[PDB]
Amino acid sequence: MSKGEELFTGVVPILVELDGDVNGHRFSVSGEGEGDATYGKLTLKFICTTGKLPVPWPTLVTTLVQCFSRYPDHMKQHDFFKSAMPEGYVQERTIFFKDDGNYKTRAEVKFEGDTLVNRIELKGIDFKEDGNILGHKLEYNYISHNVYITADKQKNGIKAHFKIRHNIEDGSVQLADHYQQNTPIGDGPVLLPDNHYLSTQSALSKDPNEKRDHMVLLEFVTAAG
Repeated sequence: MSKGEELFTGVVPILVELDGDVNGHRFSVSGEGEGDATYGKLTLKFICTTGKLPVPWPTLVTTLVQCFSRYPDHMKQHDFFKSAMPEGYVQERTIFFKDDGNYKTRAEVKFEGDTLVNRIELKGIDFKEDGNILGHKLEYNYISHNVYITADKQKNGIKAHFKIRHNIEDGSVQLADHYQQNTPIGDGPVLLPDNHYLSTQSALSKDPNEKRDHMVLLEFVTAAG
């Protein structure tokens, strides 16, 4: 039966590495944590190793491992993410921040031995020097959002579309429109997602005992519709 279903049987260790440049501002993120696909649970802590992070943490959330998503039995046949393992998959995205700049990301997610690794490249351009993102106007929070997993037969993978609302201090809201492509790293078999989706629920926090610019992240993700 199933592809790499057995790999996410228990608690998996996660390693995250991001290298990005936004409007010329270089920076690097490293994160360690663990995931429990059984419960769609993820616990991570990210550290900005290049000093102080230039953008807002919240804006990195989506970029910073859907294979940890909990799939209810009746819909396991659409688990594209777990089926690409251990080989992995490449996840690409364009994230447009309404009336602002956008992010371009390239990532590869795969197992390095028993560690699930997310290696990522990020590039930010057209950011208004005095807007929400660059002029840190975003609140340190997150909205339980949904992701519209839509197959893309041709790329042998999938395509996804969704948007994210970021709460602006003023009580308003900054929009982030995601466009994501996903192609399998191996040449192997993968499951093709019927038009489904993911109910997600994040929770960012701080570690008082942490002197470095960082973000604590707790999150549950489940597949529905």
